[PDB]
Amino acid sequence: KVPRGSHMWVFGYGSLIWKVDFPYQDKLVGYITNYSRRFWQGSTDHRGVPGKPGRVVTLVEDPAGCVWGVAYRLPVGKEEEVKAYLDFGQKGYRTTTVIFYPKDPTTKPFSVLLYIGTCDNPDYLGPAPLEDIAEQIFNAAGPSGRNTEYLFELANSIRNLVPEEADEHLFALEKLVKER
Repeated sequence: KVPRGSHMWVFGYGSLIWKVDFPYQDKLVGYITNYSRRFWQGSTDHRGVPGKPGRVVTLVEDPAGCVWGVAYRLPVGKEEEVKAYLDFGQKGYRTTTVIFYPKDPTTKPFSVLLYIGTCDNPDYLGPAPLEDIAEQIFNAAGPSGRNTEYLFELANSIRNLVPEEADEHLFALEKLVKER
């Protein structure tokens, strides 16, 4: 099309795939490499509560990893302001820039903003057997709804975008909770 004077894309890997409250003027299905998506982050403000946390996704460095999701272009001339809105909502998350590979075989890979949760983050739980993650999810609910709803919306979304092979961790957990 016609060149724009500015560009900023943010990569969505969690709830951003099905729910965005910020404005965007394009979105593309694709993946990033060198990270894996893990249910190793506590939720005490959305999908659980203090004393009974939920498990939501967090990205971990994984050289052989990939994360399928959605990149969202921030509105041209409004990228910095919209970034700020994201940056001051991040209970914190660090930012980096990674190559995003569009699912489409017509659009070239490009640099996207990536929000990464820290080990320094107080809600971080860390790894746990998948049986124990699914139990937690089944039982957890927060101010934004059941932890189960989160997992099923993420699983349904990624399934609508790519085969299930695209994320074994997610689909083990999903089909896992489904057992209840």
